Amino acid sequence: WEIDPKDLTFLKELGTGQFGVVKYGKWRGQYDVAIKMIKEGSMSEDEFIEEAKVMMNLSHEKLVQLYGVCTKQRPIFIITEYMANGCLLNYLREMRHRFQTQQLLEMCKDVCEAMEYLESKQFLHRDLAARNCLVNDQGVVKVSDFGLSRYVLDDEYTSSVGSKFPVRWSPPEVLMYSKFSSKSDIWAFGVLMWEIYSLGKMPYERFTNSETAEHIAQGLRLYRPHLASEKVYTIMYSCWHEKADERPTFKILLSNILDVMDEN
Ligand SMILES: Cc1c(NC(=O)c2ccc(C(C)(C)C)cc2)cccc1-c1cn(C)c(=O)c(Nc2ccc(C(=O)N3CCOCC3)cc2)n1
Repeated sequence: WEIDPKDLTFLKELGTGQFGVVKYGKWRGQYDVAIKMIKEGSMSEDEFIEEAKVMMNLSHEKLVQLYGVCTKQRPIFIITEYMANGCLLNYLREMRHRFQTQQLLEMCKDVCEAMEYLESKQFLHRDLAARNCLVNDQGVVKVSDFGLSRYVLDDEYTSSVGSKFPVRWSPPEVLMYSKFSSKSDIWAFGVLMWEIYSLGKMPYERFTNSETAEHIAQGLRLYRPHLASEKVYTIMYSCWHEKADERPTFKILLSNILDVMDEN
């Protein structure tokens, strides 16, 4: 969907991301949207435009929808669903003292539903983390910016030794071989559950990226957050098998989470 930029009203600055400026606005004076203004040089644009239909056709209640693009001008725009509560990582830290454990599990379920959908579509997120989940006005968590890491033009982000590469969310085979698969998203999802249950702490805080890489390659795993039951920790820990083929699918994780909910 090529959106007519005349149909967009910019209303508020939402900050800056790895493509530059993002704004809150309305489409046809009614629907809230977020608008990424793709900073020139920041994205592999012809690759993106060439491949974006698959990403727009991803449709699920727990994905932050890509509604369309504006490509007949520069900078190009990516128009998405608007999420009033911003990123999950901040939401966790801001409301840290208010969450009940049932709500944390619900958040895990939301993310797991989105990822099971993506898995079913053989579509990789590649940068799953609380910072890449957003929260709407009703506390529903949704997965954002799935697939976009592929188009990033920034050596600090694209190199596994870059300062921006999501090392703390990456399995050994990504760190060593750049081998992304369903099972590297699984690993990241485990780390995301850990961010949720730790109420937004940084994974491997006080370790550098390279120290993190070194020690996880040797078997170091994130400790159980105080708020995680042993059953919940078992679920997140299952995502961290050194060998990719020993990790669960998102279908299995979803069943695991639903079982805990029913037990609860
Ligand atoms: C996704 C995003 C980025 N980041 C990126 O664009 C980005 C680009 C590429 C990547 C890859 C690395 C994966 C390629 C990652 C991220 C940067 C800035 C804003 C948003 C964003 C988006 N949406 C769709 C919202 O609904 C929303 N909503 C907000 C709502 C509220 C607030 C806010 O200021 N709040 C929250 C409520 O309490 C008051 C303070 C902030 C944002 N904020």
